[PDB]
Amino acid sequence: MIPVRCLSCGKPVSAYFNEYQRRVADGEDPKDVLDDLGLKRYCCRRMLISHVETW
Ligand SMILES: [Zn+2]
Repeated sequence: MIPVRCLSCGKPVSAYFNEYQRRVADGEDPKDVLDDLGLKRYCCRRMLISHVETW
């Protein structure tokens, strides 16, 4: 997960980032993944679901 910025808000998103990747890959609703990812506060998601530079 990117430092400084908000990509967790308390809970790690890296381990979950795999879910987003797998889902978004096949074509699954990422926002739904966000629910699974477990990223408190949308302040992170809003940046993730859009950017979330997984590369
Ligand atoms: Zn946050």
